[PDB]
Amino acid sequence: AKEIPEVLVDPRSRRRYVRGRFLGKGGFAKCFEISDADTKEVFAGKIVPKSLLLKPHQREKMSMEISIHRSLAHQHVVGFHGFFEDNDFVFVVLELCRRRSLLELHKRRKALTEPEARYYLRQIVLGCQYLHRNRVIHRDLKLGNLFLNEDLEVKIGDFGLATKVEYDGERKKVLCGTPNYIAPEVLSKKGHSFEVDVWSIGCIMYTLLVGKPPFETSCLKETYLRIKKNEYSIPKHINPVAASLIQKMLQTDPTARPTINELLNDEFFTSGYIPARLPITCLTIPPRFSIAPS
Ligand SMILES: COc1cc(C(=O)NC2CCN(C)CC2)ccc1Nc1ncc2c(n1)N(C1CCCC1)CC(F)(F)C(=O)N2C
Ligand SMILES: [Zn+2]
Repeated sequence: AKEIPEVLVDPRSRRRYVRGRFLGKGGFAKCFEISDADTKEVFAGKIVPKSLLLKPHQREKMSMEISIHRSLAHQHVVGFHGFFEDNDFVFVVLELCRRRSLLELHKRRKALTEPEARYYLRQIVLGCQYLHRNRVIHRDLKLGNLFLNEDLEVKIGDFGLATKVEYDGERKKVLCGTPNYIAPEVLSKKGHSFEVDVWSIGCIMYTLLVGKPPFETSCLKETYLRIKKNEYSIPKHINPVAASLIQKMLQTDPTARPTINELLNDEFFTSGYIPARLPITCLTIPPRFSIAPS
């Protein structure tokens, strides 16, 4: 039958974890609230069964996710706190992001107010900067991969398609899997690089402001065509300041998009209100950002 242990023991560090509430199925994995029985400290447990890792291929991707994620630590990247295995499962101990992800927030709120976007996008961009500085391309940035903590801060996660750039000006040919906001130079298949993540962010931005993905069609393959044909509309009701930024990020030619270190310098940010923090109410009710209470 092959079920998951009630206590998850790491024989290496002698840390023991108590399998808490079930959070969901993040792909090949099942995810649980897990607490260290010593410090009582609470984490998210990514538990993936080895039965689904039978092929060395599926297996190397898991190892790469780990290898990459463990090397990273930044305010806007999901805290990676450890990993281990028994005979049947792989356990990964990650930062518990209690306010879920921008996906759930998007599904409750749809389109966001401009400062909220600015707020989030800034954080997305920063984490991503950290990644690119470390020669890491996420390659699968989407609302579901942008996790929110207690303070509504963005924590980039799931490095399942992440990759290290091993030398200057490398062009990665293969992408093993299918992202949401997948870049046109991936499908054009003459290589791809960092500018893929920028593209993704272009689509994230659009989505946050418009309330829907920029391409989203019935067919997946349908959606794939208009990506490489560059075919999307920006609604009238969207401010030009924002729309320009989006247009700059959603260019088919990768080398036209801004680098990650360029973005926060865009008019959209530099001449717009970026909140210092968000109210919790922002998960349900659009904030107006008043200047004084009553
Ligand atoms: C208490 O907090 C949560 C609550 C719920 C929550 O309320 N879930 C409800 C969903 C609907 N069911 C019916 C009830 C629980 C969901 C997620 C939480 N938190 C969380 N933190 C971190 C991660 C994460 N989640 N990821 C998500 C992806 C999808 C399934 C977990 C998986 C992950 F792999 F651990 C990961 O990498 N990260 C970065
Ligand atoms: Zn593959």
